[PDB]
Amino acid sequence: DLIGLHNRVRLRQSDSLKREIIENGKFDQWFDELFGNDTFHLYDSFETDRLLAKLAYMRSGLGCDVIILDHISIVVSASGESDERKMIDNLMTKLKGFAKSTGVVLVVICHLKNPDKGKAHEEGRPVSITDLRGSGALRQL
Amino acid sequence: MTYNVWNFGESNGRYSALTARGISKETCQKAGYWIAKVDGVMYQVADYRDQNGNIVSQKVRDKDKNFKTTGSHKSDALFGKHLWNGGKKIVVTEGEIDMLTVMELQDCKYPVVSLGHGASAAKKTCAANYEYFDQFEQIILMFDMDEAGRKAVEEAAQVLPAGKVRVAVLPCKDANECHLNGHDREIMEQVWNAGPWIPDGVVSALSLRERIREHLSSEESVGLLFSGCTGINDKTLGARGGEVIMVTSGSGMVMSTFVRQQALQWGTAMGKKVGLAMLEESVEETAEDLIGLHNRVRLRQSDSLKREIIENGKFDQWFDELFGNDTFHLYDSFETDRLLAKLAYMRSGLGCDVIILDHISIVVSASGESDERKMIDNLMTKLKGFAKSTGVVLVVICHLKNPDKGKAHEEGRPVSITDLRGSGALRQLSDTIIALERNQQGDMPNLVLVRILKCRFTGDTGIAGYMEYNKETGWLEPSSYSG
Amino acid sequence: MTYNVWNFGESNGRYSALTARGISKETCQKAGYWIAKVDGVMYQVADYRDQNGNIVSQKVRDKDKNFKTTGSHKSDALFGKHLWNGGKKIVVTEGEIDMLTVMELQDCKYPVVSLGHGASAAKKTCAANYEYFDQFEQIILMFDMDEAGRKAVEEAAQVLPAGKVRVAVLPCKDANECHLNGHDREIMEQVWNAGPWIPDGVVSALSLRERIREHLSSEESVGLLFSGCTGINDKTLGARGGEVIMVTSGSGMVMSTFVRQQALQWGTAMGKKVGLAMLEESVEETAEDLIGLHNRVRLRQSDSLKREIIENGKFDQWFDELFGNDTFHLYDSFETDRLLAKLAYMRSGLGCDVIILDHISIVVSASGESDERKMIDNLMTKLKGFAKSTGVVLVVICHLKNPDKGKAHEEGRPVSITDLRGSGALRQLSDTIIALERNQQGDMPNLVLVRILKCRFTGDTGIAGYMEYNKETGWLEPSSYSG
Amino acid sequence: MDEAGRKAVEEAAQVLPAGKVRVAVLPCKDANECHLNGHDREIMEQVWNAGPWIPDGVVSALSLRERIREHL
Repeated sequence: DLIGLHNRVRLRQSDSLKREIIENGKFDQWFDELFGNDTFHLYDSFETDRLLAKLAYMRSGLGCDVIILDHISIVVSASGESDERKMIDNLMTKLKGFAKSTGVVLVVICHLKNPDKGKAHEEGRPVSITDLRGSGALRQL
Repeated sequence: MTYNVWNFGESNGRYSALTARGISKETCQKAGYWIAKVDGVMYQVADYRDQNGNIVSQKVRDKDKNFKTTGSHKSDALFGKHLWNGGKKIVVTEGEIDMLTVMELQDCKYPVVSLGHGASAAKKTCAANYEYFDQFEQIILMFDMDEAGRKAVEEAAQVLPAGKVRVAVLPCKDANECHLNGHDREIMEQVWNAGPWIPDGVVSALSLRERIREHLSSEESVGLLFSGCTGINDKTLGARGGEVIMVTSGSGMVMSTFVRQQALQWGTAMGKKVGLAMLEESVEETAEDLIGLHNRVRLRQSDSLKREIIENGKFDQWFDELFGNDTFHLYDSFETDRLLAKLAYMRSGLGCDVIILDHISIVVSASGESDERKMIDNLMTKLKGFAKSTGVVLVVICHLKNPDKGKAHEEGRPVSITDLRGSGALRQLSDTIIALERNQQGDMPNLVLVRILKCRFTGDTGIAGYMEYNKETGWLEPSSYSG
Repeated sequence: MTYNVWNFGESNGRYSALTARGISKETCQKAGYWIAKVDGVMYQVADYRDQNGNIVSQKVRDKDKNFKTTGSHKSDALFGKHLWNGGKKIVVTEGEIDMLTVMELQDCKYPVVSLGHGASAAKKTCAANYEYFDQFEQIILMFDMDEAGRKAVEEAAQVLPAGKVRVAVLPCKDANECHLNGHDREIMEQVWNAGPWIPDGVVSALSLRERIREHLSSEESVGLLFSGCTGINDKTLGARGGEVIMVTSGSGMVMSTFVRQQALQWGTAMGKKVGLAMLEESVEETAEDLIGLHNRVRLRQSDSLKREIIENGKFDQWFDELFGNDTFHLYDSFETDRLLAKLAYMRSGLGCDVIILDHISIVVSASGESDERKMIDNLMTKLKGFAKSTGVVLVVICHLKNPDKGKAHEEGRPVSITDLRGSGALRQLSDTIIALERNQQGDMPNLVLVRILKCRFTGDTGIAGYMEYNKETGWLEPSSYSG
Repeated sequence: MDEAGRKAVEEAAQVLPAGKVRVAVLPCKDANECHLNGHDREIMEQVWNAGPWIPDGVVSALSLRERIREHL
């Protein structure tokens, strides 16, 4: 998705182009082009504590200055515990800690609960901080 | 009250050399490893003090391998801790004796502390001490060289500060087993400049070239086209591997057909090996339903025809015809972990590229646990893992809770993701959600609608086409329909 | 320190042919099976080397059946391992001699190694070696042909890579027992291709041909047709043996009639022998209720008619008429286990093919135990077992918990599987769920609806038709009705 | 074919499998007392086609005629 985006082409979304650049050398070319400045690094998956630790070593070990964490909604692993309402907050803090404690820029993606009120999300309906998910931690931290 | 801290002298204390361990007398003396003897028997006492110098607790030993713990052994106990406040490097060993060891080999000039409850409480004891350990430039975990000892290292570093942790790697069980005639110099080569590792999941982009190339060829934009309603395809662009497609709907047997139908076409039209875990029905049953479906005849649902094809050879013929390309394989039943494992070997061993799991609603076996609400989620993730981790296409059928609101499911009532079962894991972890609605008491009681409820890869969602049940052949045929 | 590796020459070593085993001299020579003789007696020495070539350990034998193990025999030892690094297929045998054997036949063509501690340590030694073994396309396990030897295979494959393992099947205890005059060609036919396995529940379709055929003939589509509402039939295709039909509904005596009615027509129209456990009422009572129902007259419910037919001989006449075909049999009462047993002897002894169990809500006798919530389930299963285990059709009646939500049962209120009693067993274990609704204060107080709440065999569910109570004849008559 | 011997049958069939058990009924104490000059053919008529049961609560309908009449 990155490579494609960097090359203004919808790469995964196209059987033909994939084949094309694999063969015509452009892949290995584009790939070097974008990536060969040891500047992008990814956590690759399959806990909260466990994640936070990985993220930290990104910061501390490889020393990146932005960490993008796509999609907080996914807590994951330590199961015997109630409301994601509550837990979302607990993580939220460790994060803000991580952030301020180490000066890394932490972008955090987060998805919206769904109204119950008339017009949906694809109906444009604007969003407020009330409109907010969680139970206050993000709305704050 | 709690066990009194053992007074030196009160108990007949001597700072004697541990001849059994190659720890000098002068060494035991610095870390506070003294040898008492109370009421007759001679005990080995380890003096745990806080950073302030005061003895807060004792770990006492007798010959035969017993213990007795004095004072208040707080969750942050580190044996040796009081000796060092700062430094360029601090070794942290599993037990007291191993601390005494590194403290030798180095002529007690550098820092070593040992875990307070060592072994298992690696995580707690460590994070309890973040600040204390951050006082040093690098933290060298020299733990046991075994199963639980490598684990200890892992849980430890997780809670320990930043890019400071480095793992010790010795030739034997522990740093003392080495000293006890072997390789002192091996321990040394680690205290200085040893392994620094902890990224077991961080992965620099550069180092993915190959994995990426081979992906790009292997897995397909238009991965596997849904059959019986271009639309499903138009909107979702197919079932790409590593995805988790989730088919849901009302009473839908319509649903169990739709899935079956797909199984069919991927396992025959397309080359793909389908694996099926049809948890509801037998393995023979589902096999029949396939055969019948493939032959556009309602096979199990007909006494006469069954007899007919058994005798007229058509059975053995049809069977070969459909099956004899080792392309369908079924989990056959009578736990969660246990199922997941079987499904894995279908992926990994027989190497099918779709696994269809009919009907998540059935969790099953490990009974002492509350809400299916929660557990449905727990499974959900293992599955998504399985999926992404192995690139198998995992279709997962799932049945709908029932409204409480006016019009039922057979009354057609459309479905939303709110309308969703679980308590979020499917509503999340699933990549494409295909729902099928059917108002079985109406204008077209055989007409069935298809909503795409979600589709990460494209996010083009909504009504996506119609099909019609042929009561007669058994198929979900494609249908003309709109406004 | 550990037992020194035995030097060839130091011990008077020769590579000689094992004439006792039909292993050639040239053979022993490649795998490193040499014959020393130290301090007088002549020992057989197996030379275990790592992949790098160095001799890491020795397994030495003396004639009488002893051993002596030199060097460090690590948990991952494979005798012969150092010979092969890669290949299309590697035989793995239990012991050294059997390796030597495979190493002989064919004119010797494929890799063979033997288990390091073989026998019992099959699991450990193997998983120790995943990477080594994955170096080959298929791993042929040629272990002992006995109790613990098949087990070894099993524990082995479990830990061995993916879909590569195949099990060897020889005519004798081991591959050498074959060689030693018998069937070299038998060993051969296995090394090439010898079958695959050890998924204990994954089952490729191809491998079901036979099981399917025999199914198709054995089991039977339109099993026993519900009477009084084609619909019940249309949707469920009847009551197939070994199923568990579950009739439920509100206050329904309507329910207790419907079941009774079925009992009636199965045990008369159809040939089938019905067995009844009507736990609510007496055995005499239910019998009257049948008789009357069969003669379309409300027998018990009428002083006058009772007297009438006792005297005018019609009783003894009706009675014969209905009963005298030894087709109905009833459990007559005044535990769970205890009941189940009786029900079984109905099935097994008198061999009836339907057992109707009126009204599960009554558990009864073994009192010291909590929730009927839980226990309802326990019985549920024994039942479904009985059912499927013996192929008897088990109708089970069951009464409904009462809403708390607005409209009651006699206010018609429809029922869902959520609406269900129990705590999951029935909501599960039951194959078809027929529910009957009746709004006894309304437009048609005698009109009763039938939901198919579930039906494994077809999954076609929902509203399935209507009947009407004849307060007069006592029957649930079929009725005209829809939108 | 005695007090404790019929009892044995009872306790036996209770623990034995399903609808398989059938009781043997001989003219004398045991199957040998029969053989020892008597009725070999009596033992035979049992080995083939003996009497099948124990059911202490199962009750075929036919066998209720009387109880029913008197009920009515």
